[PDB]
Amino acid sequence: SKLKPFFALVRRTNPSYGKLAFALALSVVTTLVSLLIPLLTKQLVDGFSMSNLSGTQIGLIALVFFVQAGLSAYATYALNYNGQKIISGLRELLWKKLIKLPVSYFDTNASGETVSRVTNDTMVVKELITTHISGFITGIISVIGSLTILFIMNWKLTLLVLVVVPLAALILVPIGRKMFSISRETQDETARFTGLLNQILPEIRLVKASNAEDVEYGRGKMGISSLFKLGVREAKVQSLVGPLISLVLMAALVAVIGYGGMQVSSGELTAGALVAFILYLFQIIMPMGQITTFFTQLQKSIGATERMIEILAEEEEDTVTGKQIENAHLPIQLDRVSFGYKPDQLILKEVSAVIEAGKVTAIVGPSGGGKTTLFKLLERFYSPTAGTIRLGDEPVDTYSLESWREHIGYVSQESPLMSGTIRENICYGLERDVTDAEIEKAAEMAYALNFIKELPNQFDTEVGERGIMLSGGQRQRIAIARALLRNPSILMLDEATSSLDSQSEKSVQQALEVLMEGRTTIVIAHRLSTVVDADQLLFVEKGEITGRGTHHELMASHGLYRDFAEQQ
Amino acid sequence: SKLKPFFALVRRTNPSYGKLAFALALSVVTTLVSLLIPLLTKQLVDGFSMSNLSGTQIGLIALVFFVQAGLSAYATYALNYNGQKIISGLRELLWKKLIKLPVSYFDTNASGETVSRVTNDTMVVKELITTHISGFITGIISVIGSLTILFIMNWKLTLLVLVVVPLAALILVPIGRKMFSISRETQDETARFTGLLNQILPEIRLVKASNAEDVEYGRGKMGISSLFKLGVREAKVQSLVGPLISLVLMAALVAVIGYGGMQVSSGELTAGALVAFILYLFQIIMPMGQITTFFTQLQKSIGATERMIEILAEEEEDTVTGKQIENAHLPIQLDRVSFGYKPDQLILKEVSAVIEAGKVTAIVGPSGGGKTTLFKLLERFYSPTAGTIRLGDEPVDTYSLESWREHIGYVSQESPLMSGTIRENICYGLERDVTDAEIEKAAEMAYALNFIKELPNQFDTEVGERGIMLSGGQRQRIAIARALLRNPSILMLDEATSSLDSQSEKSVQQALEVLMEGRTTIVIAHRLSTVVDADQLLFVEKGEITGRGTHHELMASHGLYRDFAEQQ
Repeated sequence: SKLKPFFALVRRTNPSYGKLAFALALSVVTTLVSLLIPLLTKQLVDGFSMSNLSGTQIGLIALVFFVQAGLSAYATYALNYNGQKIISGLRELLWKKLIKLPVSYFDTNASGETVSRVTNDTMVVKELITTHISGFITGIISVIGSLTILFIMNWKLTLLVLVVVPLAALILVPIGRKMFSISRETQDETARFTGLLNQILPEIRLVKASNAEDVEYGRGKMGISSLFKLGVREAKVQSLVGPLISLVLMAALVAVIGYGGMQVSSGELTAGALVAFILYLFQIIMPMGQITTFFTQLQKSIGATERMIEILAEEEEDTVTGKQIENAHLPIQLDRVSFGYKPDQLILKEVSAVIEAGKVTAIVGPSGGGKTTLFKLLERFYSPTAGTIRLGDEPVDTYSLESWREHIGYVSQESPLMSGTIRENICYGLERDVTDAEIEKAAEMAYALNFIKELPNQFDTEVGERGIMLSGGQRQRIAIARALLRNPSILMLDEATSSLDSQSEKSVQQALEVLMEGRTTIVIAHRLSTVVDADQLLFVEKGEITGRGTHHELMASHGLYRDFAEQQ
Repeated sequence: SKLKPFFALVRRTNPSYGKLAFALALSVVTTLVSLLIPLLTKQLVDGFSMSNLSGTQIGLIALVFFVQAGLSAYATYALNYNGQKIISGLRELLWKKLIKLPVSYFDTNASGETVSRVTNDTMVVKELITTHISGFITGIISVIGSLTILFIMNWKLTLLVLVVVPLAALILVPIGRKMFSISRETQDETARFTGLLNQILPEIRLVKASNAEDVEYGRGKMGISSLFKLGVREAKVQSLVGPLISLVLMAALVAVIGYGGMQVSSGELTAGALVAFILYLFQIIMPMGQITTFFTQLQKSIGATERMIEILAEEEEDTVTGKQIENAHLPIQLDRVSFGYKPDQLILKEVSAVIEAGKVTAIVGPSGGGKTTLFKLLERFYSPTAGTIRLGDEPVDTYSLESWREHIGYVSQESPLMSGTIRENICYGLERDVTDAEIEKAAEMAYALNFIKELPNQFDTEVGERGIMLSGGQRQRIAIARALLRNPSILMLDEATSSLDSQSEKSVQQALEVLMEGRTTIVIAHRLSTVVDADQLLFVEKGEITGRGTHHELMASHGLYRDFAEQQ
């Protein structure tokens, strides 16, 4: 059952299984050559009883060490290479998924955690493919192959190892886990004290103004006393754990190596068979660590595969389906539309309005009262739960999101400065073979050109978390230049959520005034005073509405919530 | 030279050196008993040539293992205990230093880094005292004692080990450092990609609005391609490093164990001497790790001692020197006073003013222009560079800071909520044997009592980063209750630096109005509108002054910087 998704996740990378198979095979053949070195050494050590060295025996041991190293090296490369080509394929698939997910995905799921998916979870599967599967398979063959040769070569000394090794681990493992618990307990008390000092030192002015220097000292002195009473328990425990580990491990070693030595002097064994036995003990006790490592890792890695195949399961945003748009200079309408993240818990209910062509229609109201939902529905960031948004005759789901997002233009005042060249940020995603004669003219109209020419180069600069960093009206003008160069029919303007005051007003207000001409403009307001001269203003509260006029017309004709004209 | 401060830092803890000496001694005696186990094993293995076991030989090997473990355990305890008693003493000394440093210490030096001093640096010295010094000393005796017995027992097989062990390390160490460089290079490229995805995913709305989904994918695809071209270099390198480590380590093991085996069959050695030789190889190759560990650690630890003895070198705030105060209901004056952190770079120059008894005197001006320095001088948080602050006749440095800080009362509106009981926060540092009949009455006057009785208990609650958390006018009223219960003559009121708007105004303004009666009140303003009705108002700009009137009197009579009455 449980391993079914892991091979389905690997298969879709086109992994060329013949090359992985061979690499695994060579890993096995290498391990069977490790078992032969101590038998060649037995033949050397026993043969030297006639004490002239047969030079061909020590040459054959060296030749087998070099063949061992060649097959180990090719196998290690082959595993690594093929694993690196799988990880890159998974990366690729997660990336193109991520990049096309509905943007609502990102509301529910933390961006930085998503990135961890791509980066970390892929790594975890790499380790299994490259390292742990081979390590397991080879480890098993090494341990069983060592013990089956040992049992044929001397059974009594093997039975002693099969008693001593688990009887030692039966004593060491309970002791290891108890010792580790006291280490963790001491780290938690150290964090608790560190937190006591970290709260007293920023308060130090009040501590001194109060004459409280003696009482804070007494309370810190209590905190070093609990660290001391805990540290003397760690000292008591570790004084039994330390010498008990040394006693059990050498007593085991003295019993095994010493009983083998007693058989050689007794005549029950040869000096070469003791040399072979000592060489196989490394080939048992060392790859037992890679065996346990496999099980250790598989527990976390299997979760990682479910954690990724999750992602690849998600719905993509279908941008291409439906009609292409023409003549978007038509009245938008919302027709008794609703929205919510559940069928019951509506954020917006049965709302109706028209948004006229070549007109300005501002959106306003109390925070959380519904404004952001009405705007995200018109920006098609969300799809409505019932009713239709319309564009003249047709419901807007008639039209391709790729075509809708070519006719709208988005500008946020709390503007994100994405990393790149100052020109590329003015034609971002605008695949039209654009020339600097046009890019300059868009920067002119945006009142950016005179500032751009002030930067280190006449028309280049790198910006973002790298290069030049820009504030307020400098980033906002290159955004208005991007908007201007795209030629939108509908403009969708997002005021600052963090509620900053506007900067260098005369330039950015003039840049907007040239962007807005002839454009159907929808704007969402975080303070009411920024939109008061609009042709139409919409007031949204508790997922319902009352505003359907210009500001002074509504303030005269309706006035049921005059308070928001006082709070502003 | 370099170790001189380390023993001076340890000595002042009163470390009872006789007990450390003995513990070290027992560590040595234990190590000399480790060297005897393989000689008793040699005698057993050689004696079994007449193949009836002398039961007293295997009893004597067991008795020496139990004496070894007893002396190891007592020594390990003794080192740990004594080390735990040193660390607690250092902790104690750093703490009482820290707690009494001039508060200006905390402007220059980061609080959280200071805490690290206490916590981490002390730990580093503990490891040296408990673990590393003994480890070194014992390690040396173990390695030299093993090699001197080996050279007496069989010299030829010792010379082979003295050639093979360094010739192996001469090949493995350059290879280890090259491999580690490629591991670090791959971690830095992984961080660079993770940073590329982490900047594109929060921008995803702009990516989708722009139709930029294809270009962002292409740029992420470039980032997985550089990770692939780097990972296939790590694969090339590791395919040579992996099998070369296995080749050199077993070829060394086959040469040493195999040449020893050839001497036993040749007649140049006995089976028991080979068993002793194999048992000493663990006692050489294992404590070489603790030797290198010592040097590794000492490099960081010696720095740690200079890093602490630093601290203990600092000037303490002398709170006790000079006169005690009586009748502080006298005009404060500043007499041609100055301040700065350097003799040249004055923050305040030759300023003169009187602050009348039973009067209110507010401090105002542009940010960074000098206001905070004039206030911190009156709060005696700083000492003036020239001239004197005075209290009636005498310069204020006549009086004990412990007595001055009993006659002033400090209240900050951006109030720190220090951790503790809701009653103890109202009598913090007020050592007078106070009773709940008084604490209640102070909470009444502060308009806190009616809120306190609303909490989970009638007059208890734990507060801080634990228990109940309180906002604005709730924490401010227990601060005004503390101020009220102390009976200040001078009140020193600090408005919010983060420029928050005031909350539940009618209660806190009434609480202040009852605190302020008959009190000489000095207040520092972050907005001018909060202090306009004061008896006196002081305007501070560029480290000089012009305001010396009440608000409307100054605004009429002077007006040289009317702009701050417009900016407010």
